[PDB]
Amino acid sequence: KQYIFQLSSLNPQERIDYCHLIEKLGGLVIEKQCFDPTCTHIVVGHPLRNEKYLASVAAGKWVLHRSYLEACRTAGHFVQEEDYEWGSSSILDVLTGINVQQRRLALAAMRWRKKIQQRQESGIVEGAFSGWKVILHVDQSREAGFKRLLQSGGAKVLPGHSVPLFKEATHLFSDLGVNIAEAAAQNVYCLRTEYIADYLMQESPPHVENYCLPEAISFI
Repeated sequence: KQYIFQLSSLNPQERIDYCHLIEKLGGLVIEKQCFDPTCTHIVVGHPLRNEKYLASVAAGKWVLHRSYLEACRTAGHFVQEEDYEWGSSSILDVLTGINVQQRRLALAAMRWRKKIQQRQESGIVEGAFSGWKVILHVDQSREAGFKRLLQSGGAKVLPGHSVPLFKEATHLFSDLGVNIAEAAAQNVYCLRTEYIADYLMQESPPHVENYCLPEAISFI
């Protein structure tokens, strides 16, 4: 049990003060902007749909309201996290006015934290994409970001998209070359990239039929 924080959407003075506090209590703060899988807790000023937030959800981190740290300060130790989760009733029944997007991001973070924890309590490693073996066929501009998000949820991303890799893959995601029909014939889930984020965000998992790539539909 570890206390490794990253901070998001807070101002510099808040970050300085919170870093000081976290360190005094025996925690660590990872200062780099990019999501770091070694963190355990992220304190978020206001939930935004971005790579860092999505990766935190894929990894099942505590995604916390800053009132968590104020409670730690008072207590003089790291307190129980559940009542400070952005998606907890304790926060959401008090911030009844936040917009629908932030509510959605909050709930998704709490839901995956709980689900991943429940699975980890049963010896399943990693996060939302645990056991996925993924072939990625996307635009060079989007490639690194998709890889990082998948890896943050515990997916292995395979090198390239050659036919021999189909026998190793569970999933193939493509931007709307690569032989999709053959991958589908070899029972790979051949899906639009929107599936990845929708798997993280949706209360009930996206259904493969709706995300299936055109050449793979008959193989469902």
